[PDB]
Amino acid sequence: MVNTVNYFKQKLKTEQQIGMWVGLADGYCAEIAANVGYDWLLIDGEHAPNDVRSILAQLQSIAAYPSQAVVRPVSGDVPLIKQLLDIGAQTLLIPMVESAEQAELMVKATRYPPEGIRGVGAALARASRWNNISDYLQTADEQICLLVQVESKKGLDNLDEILNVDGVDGIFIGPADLSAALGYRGNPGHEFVQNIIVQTIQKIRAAGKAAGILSADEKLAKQYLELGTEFVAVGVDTSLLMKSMKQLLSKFK
Amino acid sequence: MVNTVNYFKQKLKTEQQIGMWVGLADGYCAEIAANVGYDWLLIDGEHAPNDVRSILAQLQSIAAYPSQAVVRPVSGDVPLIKQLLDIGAQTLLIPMVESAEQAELMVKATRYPPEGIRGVGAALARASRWNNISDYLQTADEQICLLVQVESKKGLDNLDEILNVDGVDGIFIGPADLSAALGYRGNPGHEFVQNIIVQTIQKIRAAGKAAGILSADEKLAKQYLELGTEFVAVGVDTSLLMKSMKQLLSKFK
Amino acid sequence: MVNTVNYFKQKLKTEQQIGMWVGLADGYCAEIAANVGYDWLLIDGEHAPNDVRSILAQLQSIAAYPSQAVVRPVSGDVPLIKQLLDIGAQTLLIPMVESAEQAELMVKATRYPPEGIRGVGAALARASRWNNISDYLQTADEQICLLVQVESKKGLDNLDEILNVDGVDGIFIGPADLSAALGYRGNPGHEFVQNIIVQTIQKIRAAGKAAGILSADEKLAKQYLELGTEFVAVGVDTSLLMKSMKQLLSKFK
Amino acid sequence: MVNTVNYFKQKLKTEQQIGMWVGLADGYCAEIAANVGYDWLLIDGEHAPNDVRSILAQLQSIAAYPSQAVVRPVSGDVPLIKQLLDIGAQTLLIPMVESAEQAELMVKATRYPPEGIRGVGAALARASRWNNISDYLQTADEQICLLVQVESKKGLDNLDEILNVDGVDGIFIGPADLSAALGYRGNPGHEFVQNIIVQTIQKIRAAGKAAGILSADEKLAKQYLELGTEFVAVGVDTSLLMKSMKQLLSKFK
Amino acid sequence: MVNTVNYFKQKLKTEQQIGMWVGLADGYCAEIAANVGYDWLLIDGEHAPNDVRSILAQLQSIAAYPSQAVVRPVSGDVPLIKQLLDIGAQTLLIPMVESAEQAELMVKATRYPPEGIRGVGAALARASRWNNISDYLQTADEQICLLVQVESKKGLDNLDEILNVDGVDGIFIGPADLSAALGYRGNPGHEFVQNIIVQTIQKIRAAGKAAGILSADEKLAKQYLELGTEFVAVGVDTSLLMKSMKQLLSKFK
Amino acid sequence: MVNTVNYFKQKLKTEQQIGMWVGLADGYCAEIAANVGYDWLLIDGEHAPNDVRSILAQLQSIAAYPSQAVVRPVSGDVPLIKQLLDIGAQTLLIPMVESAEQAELMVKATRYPPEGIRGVGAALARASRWNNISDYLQTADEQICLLVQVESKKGLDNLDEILNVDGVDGIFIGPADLSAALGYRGNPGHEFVQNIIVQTIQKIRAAGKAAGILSADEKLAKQYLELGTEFVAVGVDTSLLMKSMKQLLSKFK
Ligand SMILES: [Ca+2]
Ligand SMILES: [Ca+2]
Ligand SMILES: [Co+2]
Ligand SMILES: [Co+2]
Ligand SMILES: [Co+2]
Ligand SMILES: [Co+2]
Ligand SMILES: [Co+2]
Ligand SMILES: [Co+2]
Repeated sequence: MVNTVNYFKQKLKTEQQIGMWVGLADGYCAEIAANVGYDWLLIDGEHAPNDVRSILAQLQSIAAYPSQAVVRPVSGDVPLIKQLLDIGAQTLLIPMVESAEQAELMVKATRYPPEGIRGVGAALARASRWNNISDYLQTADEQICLLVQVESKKGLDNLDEILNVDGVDGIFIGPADLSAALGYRGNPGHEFVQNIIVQTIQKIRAAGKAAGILSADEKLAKQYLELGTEFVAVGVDTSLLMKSMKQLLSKFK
Repeated sequence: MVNTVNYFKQKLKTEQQIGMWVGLADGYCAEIAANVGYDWLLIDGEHAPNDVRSILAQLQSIAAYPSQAVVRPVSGDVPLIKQLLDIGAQTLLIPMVESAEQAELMVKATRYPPEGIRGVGAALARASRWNNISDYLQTADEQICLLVQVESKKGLDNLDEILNVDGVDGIFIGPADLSAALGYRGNPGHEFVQNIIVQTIQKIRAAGKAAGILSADEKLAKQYLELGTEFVAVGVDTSLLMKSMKQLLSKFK
Repeated sequence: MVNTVNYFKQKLKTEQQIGMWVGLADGYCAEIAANVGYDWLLIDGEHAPNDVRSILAQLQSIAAYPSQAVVRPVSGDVPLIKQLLDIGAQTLLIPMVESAEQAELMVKATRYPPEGIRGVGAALARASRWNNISDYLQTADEQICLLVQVESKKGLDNLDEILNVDGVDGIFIGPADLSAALGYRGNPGHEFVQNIIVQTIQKIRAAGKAAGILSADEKLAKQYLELGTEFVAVGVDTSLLMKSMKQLLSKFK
Repeated sequence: MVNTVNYFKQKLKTEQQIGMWVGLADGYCAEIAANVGYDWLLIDGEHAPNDVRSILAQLQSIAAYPSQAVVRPVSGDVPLIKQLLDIGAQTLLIPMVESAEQAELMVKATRYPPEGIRGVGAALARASRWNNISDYLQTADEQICLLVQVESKKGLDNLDEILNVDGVDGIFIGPADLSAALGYRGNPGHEFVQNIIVQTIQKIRAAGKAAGILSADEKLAKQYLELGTEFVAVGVDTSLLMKSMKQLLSKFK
Repeated sequence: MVNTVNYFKQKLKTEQQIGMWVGLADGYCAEIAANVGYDWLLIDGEHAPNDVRSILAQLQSIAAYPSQAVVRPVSGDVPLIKQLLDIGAQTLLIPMVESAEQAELMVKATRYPPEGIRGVGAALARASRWNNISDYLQTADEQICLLVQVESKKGLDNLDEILNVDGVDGIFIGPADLSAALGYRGNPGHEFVQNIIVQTIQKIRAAGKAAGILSADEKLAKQYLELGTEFVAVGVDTSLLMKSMKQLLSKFK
Repeated sequence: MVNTVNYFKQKLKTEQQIGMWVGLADGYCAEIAANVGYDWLLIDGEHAPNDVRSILAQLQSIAAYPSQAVVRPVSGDVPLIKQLLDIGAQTLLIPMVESAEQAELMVKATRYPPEGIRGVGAALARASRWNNISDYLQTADEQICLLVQVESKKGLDNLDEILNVDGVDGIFIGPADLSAALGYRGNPGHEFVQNIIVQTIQKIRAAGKAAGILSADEKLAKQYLELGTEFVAVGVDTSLLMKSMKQLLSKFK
């Protein structure tokens, strides 16, 4: 076998990718999302009740479909990153990155020694298909994509430094965490927040990195797409399930 | 503790109850559905990948919420009915009931001896709260509700006989199974099928039993409500998840 | 490896075995029970939320301990009996056996062809340890023990006939199901029920079969032991958990 | 989406398909098997500790790979067949089929009314991808493959009648169950058994049906392939795991 | 919906709350405990085999009952605290807190920015009921209760400083960990240990914080209640299961 | 009950122990491995998709068999070590140990206060059998075995210092991680790497500690055994499953 191509990583330089947040934490729910035709599915290890085993189940579900899997771990924990890479997550979104030093550690966490600190266990990994991908240890990093979240004042305070870290492919803006950090908790739509978000996207693209964001607001998501944002998540499965069931009940109260 | 009141059973004679089909087969997904405010939630053991243990998890999720749980077993299997009653399902929807003889057996499957054939195991059952409901064996049947599905030609051929079975509280019409049985598979909206459905509802109500149905077609569900149908399911969680995710993506293709 | 010796089966002719009912339906809870030192543990597939996979987990937990496992399936279903024997259950307790014909079918369900109708799949079975027990197909029935429950009027009406079925090792009396069948539901302690139970135990032992019963009443269990009853369960894990927690709270209300 | 093509069904008339038995009962173990390149993988619901939910997990694992999934239910149970078809199993292997009457019932169990008795629940089914395959109810049977097992004397006594049932695509010979049925339990390699197996394969192919078999004996599997047998399973995952680990330990004792 | 009121938090100033330790690590076992009527149930993530997903199941089980859930994470890990708050745990018990600096970090871990460092993900959280609690981000901290454990010499060495940390609602004394720290491992009943425990309880209450403790010794628990200790756990589900089963067997040996 | 004897620990000074790596992450797969007769089974928490609960299931499976269980956590995390010891893992293999300071912390993580920092929770632990091992808190450390991995340049740079840490029973060499650290990633068989491995084994044994290693290369494993290496793992379950299934298919292509 040849390594699974990371089409998400390739498309960061070629097109705008439309994303769905997957927080239903379940292989069956992930499969339903995988049938829709999103460019990418974010399997949320930070804000949905997921662990390594439930994330594997959702990777296996999604693998039969063209949608690309991106995994968010609960934090930039180097041993957890090792685990998520070995179950075969090729794209990682690290929350709350706040310095070039932390971003560089996340780069190393995704690369084998001697260049990085990724633990070597290819015989056991779905990532190498249990060594059925015969050159995995030589080729693996070619198909690994590292994304970091800037979603705090310290992140924005270190934005230019993070954007100069080789091996950070993309910076993703978290409007919920960022708006809270700016004293506008629950109000990311405020002009003060939006102006910082737009300027941040412009600086990310000016440094030649992919910019990303999540907004369930269609008008905001379209504006971010108009600015050239490379990876835009446009909704959340738990939110769409709850809203569609409420909207239906309201037709009958 | 006193037995859990079956408000679904009580409301069959007092109001029209709006239902959501739950086929996401998961305690977390059942909890999301429970937050919406449907009168009843159908935990589908027939057409979703559920077993006794997954149905228990969804009963436990839903129990904290006013929505009433109704469980559909895969078939009118007497030992499976015993299991679903012991985990505390108070309302059952039996598929593909086709004779008064079978409807009578389903009544007995829901009642303790000497009147019925429900197996006795109160010490172990969530239904008795492990005997914390101290008079459970004397009071249990008062809060059990039996619904049967008429959804085949043989069902319709035995409708008057099923409607004279004491202890059948409601007859639910299955438009997918019935339209297929009538040679209109995938086309329940056909006049031939709808005239049979309307007449069946009228006959159910004329015999003093509750009529029920599922339609994801808003206009059909409203017409069934105008005919006085007591329990109408208006949607399915898997369908609402898939449709809402497709509708969202099409705003961005 | 040699087949696991069924010490429960051997002890039916040599001693009185003290049993605990296991309905907490979980490998961790079965392990706690296994540490106590009961002669036997009944893994309840009829009245606890168990399936083949949860029964297997509890067999694996209990296997490290001297307590012998007995499995009760939800009904005398021949394919389920096949499944439970292949995961390695050596003793089965069949509920609600009501004729010699049914008891004979249960004997056959436990024996390989050409004598029986047990399906042959030793390569896949924990029962053969995946053929690591090299003569399993020749020796298996030697360590299989069949118990049937008499717990209905039809059972008592067929008692002498069931007691003449070769390969039924034991008849277990179900006081909850039997007292209900006799119109004394929730009142097995009634003299009318107890006289029938005592005569039934005497008839079982006079036919040279093992007699069994469950009573959480200490005085009743001791009387059954004084009558020579070979296998007596004296309590239920759910009941002991709930009672011990209620008794503790009442010291502080 | 268009229905998933059943390449196993198509290849019954075009090539000889090499099969692996999957009894490790686990989505992760199924995925390892799926990477090898077998024509087909038999997910064993009869002799491995599987239920509908574990079979779904293994279908989802295997779906990303060219290996075709075949599911064996525990018995020819019509409601269980309904469940396995709805989770999207396109090929079923029914154990212990013994008459044309039972084989015809298995055909109907796989077809929608009005021709068959398959329960209609497409909105909820992975089989229709939750109605994302828009014509599923019209096209489904085109990609459904029914295989039946002849593995008893009554089966052989009804072989010519089973082979005249339209909609039986293949007859699979079970050498373990059949050798036991013939009084050669654990000795399928005996000439008396092999001569019956060869004659049975010849009669299956002469009636224009696909013949199938499992043998972990390489010489027997090659002989069956030389006779023109269309689907040959050549090993079992539990057996290969145990034997490879024993063979390795013996190099070091 | 309005936020779930934290009655445990309210009752810290109004009454003495009787608690049960829940380490059976299972939704079914947590439900049995919830039926007893304890003021609070401690879901033990530190010393029972629990993870985020098993804690969620137990929160769902307990939610239908008046008993208030308190969750103990394995350590004061800020990302894990984030996960446990998002699945809807409103009261946390942090083990082995040893400084005001650590206690202050635990306060921040429980509060949204800009005041705290709790990660913002309300759309995905059971805590907000997937935003069905419409003002969750504004009101959440009102119903969050932080308890810290003092159970080491360094803890006692920093007791006055921890007791001056605003947002620590309660200090829980761990007699097993503390007695071990004092060189009296397995001997918390020693006078040297008890005098330190009594003085610690008096100092906690003098600083206007709630004092808590666990003792399975009835005499010790009653003395702690007489001292005015606000939250006293009086037993452990694993201990009561094992003891009740041992005590029963000993009546029959 | 007396504490479970750690025969692995005892045999470090009396014989050479042959090991199998268990990364199939499942109680059923661990049981198959346990039937083979390996001296020890490595339950891999670092490079297989295991968590505390899956590791418990595999401990419970293996417990009925003479094979000794050794657990590798994902990292030298003190709270995770506490969890794995409480579920009853008596031998731990800590990855990527790089200093005497870290090795000393791992020793303390395995010992109760006042000597160590292992959290005290015997009532809840399978390790004490829920206090059914009555003197557990006094005797536990006698049967705990700590192994550390040297598999980086910093490890080798601190080898003499790690080898002088009392309570480190064994140093295990990780050829995959070490060969990558040395710039020979995927090529541990290189002379440069092997000369370092041989010298490291000699130094470990000269300091009176047990040396260990994994090699799936039979000739390398036999050479390590000839050098006197005390604990040698000779294969991996995922690798043996994949290779045996590939080797079988290639006989038929
Ligand atoms: Ca299951
Ligand atoms: Ca888990
Ligand atoms: Co964020
Ligand atoms: Co229907
Ligand atoms: Co009974
Ligand atoms: Co067979
Ligand atoms: Co403590
Ligand atoms: Co390593």
